[PDB]
Amino acid sequence: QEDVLAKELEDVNKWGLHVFRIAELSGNRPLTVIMHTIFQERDLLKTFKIPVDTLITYLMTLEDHYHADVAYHNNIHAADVVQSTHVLLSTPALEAVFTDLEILAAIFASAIHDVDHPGVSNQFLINTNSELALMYNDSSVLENHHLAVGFKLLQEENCDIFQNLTKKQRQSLRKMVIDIVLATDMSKHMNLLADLKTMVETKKVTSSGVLLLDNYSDRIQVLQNMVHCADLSNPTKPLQLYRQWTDRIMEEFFRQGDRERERGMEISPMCDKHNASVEKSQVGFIDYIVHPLWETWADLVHPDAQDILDTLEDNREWYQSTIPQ
Ligand SMILES: COc1ccc2ccc(=O)oc2c1CC=C(C)C
Ligand SMILES: [Zn+2]
Ligand SMILES: [Zn+2]
Repeated sequence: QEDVLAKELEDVNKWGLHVFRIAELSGNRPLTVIMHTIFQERDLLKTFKIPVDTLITYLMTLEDHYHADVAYHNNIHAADVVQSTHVLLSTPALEAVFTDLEILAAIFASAIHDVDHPGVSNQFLINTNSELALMYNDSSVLENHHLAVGFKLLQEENCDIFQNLTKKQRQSLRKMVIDIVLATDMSKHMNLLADLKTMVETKKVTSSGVLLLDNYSDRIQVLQNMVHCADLSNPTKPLQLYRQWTDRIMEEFFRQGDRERERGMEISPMCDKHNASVEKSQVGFIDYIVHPLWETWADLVHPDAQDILDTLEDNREWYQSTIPQ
């Protein structure tokens, strides 16, 4: 069924790719095939002299380290964030703003951003005194781990996709990737958003009508927010995709809750299956986190993101209308 897969992959540049269908068609290799497709589209193998076999080996290794038993934070979510970042990077307001190295950083960061996620929160890991919380001194535990695993896997057999980048490129790439993935810790959300707003308030556009970004701080800020948006893009996708995501995160939160209950721990917010309001929580999530983020983003790239914002709003109303009264 190589052809049905290939047809589905033609939508790689569109918001709302059917990533679950691609996961099925590809034999649960959504991250591998989507990354590969994206790297060919953007000509990254040629530009950075990445042997195609090294790329595929790395991708399969990377995908293998997402957990098949985790319902949300798995290779499908990783594939989704990659493809979403890929669309955001193609927004007219950002045309020719970012270098190829910057583009590679954003996409690689998206690919690795949740790798080896155990399906529980930083707080659970801190409360149980896990080795991970210990090694990372309780700070952005999962996120530091995602990075270290992602880079560490480059050392497996025929996995070094950066073998042909100069040392200066590698150092620049590594810095950008690190800055991006640490920004995906939800505890950094408010500060990211605050900085995004500031940038929007003093927004400058170029002669050619694209965003002006003068310095590393402004550049990396946008890339961080871009990937953060991709990470928080579920409520902005067609409703049939959104609802599957919602099912999956709830399943994952509810397993954590069960685990906290059987261990005698305080149950985390939204993790109690006996005490849950899925719909109301989605509305809350939209009102207080997702819509504030996407509206600010939409202002930065005005009017590129208007349809994404409209769908966000249609979807909020759907969940509002589905709250048990
Ligand atoms: C941190 O919170 C997240 C993270 C990722 C997703 C993804 C899809 C989604 O449907 O909601 C998400 C939420 C909010 C969930 C609830 C319980 C309000
Ligand atoms: Zn994460
Ligand atoms: Zn994520």
